[PDB]
Amino acid sequence: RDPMKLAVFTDSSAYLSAETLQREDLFVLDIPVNIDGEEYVEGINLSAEEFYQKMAQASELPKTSQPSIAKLDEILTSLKEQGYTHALGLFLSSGISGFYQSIQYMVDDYEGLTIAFPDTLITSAPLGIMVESVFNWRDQGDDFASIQDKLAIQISRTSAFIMVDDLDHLVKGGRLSNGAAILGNLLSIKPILYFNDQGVIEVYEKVRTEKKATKRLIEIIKETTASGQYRVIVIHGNAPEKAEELRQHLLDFGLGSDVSLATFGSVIGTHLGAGSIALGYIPVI
Ligand SMILES: CCCCCCCCCCCCCC(=O)O
Ligand code: NA
Repeated sequence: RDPMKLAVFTDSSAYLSAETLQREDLFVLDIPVNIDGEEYVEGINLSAEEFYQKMAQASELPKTSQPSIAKLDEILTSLKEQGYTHALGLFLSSGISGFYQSIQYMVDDYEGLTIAFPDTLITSAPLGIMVESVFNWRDQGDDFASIQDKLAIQISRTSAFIMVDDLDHLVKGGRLSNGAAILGNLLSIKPILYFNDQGVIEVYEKVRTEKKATKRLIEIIKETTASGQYRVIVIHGNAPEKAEELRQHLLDFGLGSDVSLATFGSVIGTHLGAGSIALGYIPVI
């Protein structure tokens, strides 16, 4: 491996594989979720499996907070003092959190520590695979500049396509424009949303029904992944039967172990609400 002494950061909106969660020098900044005046951190005092029902019994909509910039600063200061030479931070999209813009002033603040915080434009399982890939590339002997190049390609060719049971959480949480709600009919319509090339959640297509929207997610992913080898992830929030159906369609298309399943927990589920489904994709670089 390269003789840099590298630290990798992400936040808990990333869906991290068991592989990645074992890796050295990985720092995950937790995102707290306020429910009825109490602060929860998934994996500490909140399990992902209790979240949707807990939210349904809440007296106001839960609210997420940004990853802690104070803890990022303290960790970076510490890593500098312990002789680390490089830090890579892969955080949730600038289009869904002010955290990315807030940390841009820190990049040059730590003498002797080379820092990069590229805008990943994504979250959830694709973000987690970016983190995984960083370690894979390190294991190939890649240095810091080569890792950044490879990340830049992944970022440019990654997105996710999303359908929610109801647009209320997204609009009320602020990550989807207010207009989008009147954009479209009512209960029945199931718009497909995606991460656009600015990392912002945008309406892709207004679909009339859930059954069609399910098919359309598959058809869109067949198109967007046609050039090369991609990881495709079926991601759901309390929608396991729909997720398994989609996974079966992708396996029948031939995706094999390149298709996997993940879940939306408390952080993303606060914004998407229960009953949500997404297909994420990211090239294997
Ligand atoms: C793959 C689909 C992902 C959908 C993401 C919905 C929006 C999540 C925003 C989470 C913000 C957490 C940190 C914050 O509050 O600033
Ligand atoms: Na392909």
